Amino acid sequence: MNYKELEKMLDVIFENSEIKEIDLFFDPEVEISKQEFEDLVKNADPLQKVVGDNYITETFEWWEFENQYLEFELDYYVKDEKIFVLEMHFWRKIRK
Amino acid sequence: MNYKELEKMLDVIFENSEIKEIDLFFDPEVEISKQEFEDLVKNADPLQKVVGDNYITETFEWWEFENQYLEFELDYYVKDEKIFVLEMHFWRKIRKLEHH
Repeated sequence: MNYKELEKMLDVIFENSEIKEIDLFFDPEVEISKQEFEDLVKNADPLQKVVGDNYITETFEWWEFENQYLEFELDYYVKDEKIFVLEMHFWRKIRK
Repeated sequence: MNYKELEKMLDVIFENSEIKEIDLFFDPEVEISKQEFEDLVKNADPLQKVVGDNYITETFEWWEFENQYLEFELDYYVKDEKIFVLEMHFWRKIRKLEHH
């Protein structure tokens, strides 16, 4: 699965506000380049990064409208100059 | 959310075998016509349909290759001849040969 196919999924998640929550699990892990990862979280606000034993979990958010943000979390690890994505999660949340 | 957008998401799930599981929750519910629904499950094998008090849960599967299948389940309810989808789940499952 190339980053381009992932971008097609992201278009659907971002562009349809009725998607309250979506969870994606990959097996094998999806491989993307350093640039694609920075492109992936382009214009997002980095929230938390947790260096786990086996993988890193990072959270980001994009403002959508009003006080509603699209939150994004992924588990991944780094090897031989590539990012291996275990899973992705998006949820629309209202900030207090 | 238009049926084309839903169809766009399915094309990705179908064409990328690395997608082991996908869970989608809608709020508000996504409304599709009965024709769109049948088009959605065009070549799938119906596996189960459960009519509960508040919504229907229907499950389908498509054979992919060998003993590997793509399972699809959704919760929906019917009003004025239209289908309101609450949630969808997809998962790739291996149906193993069993019992000695």
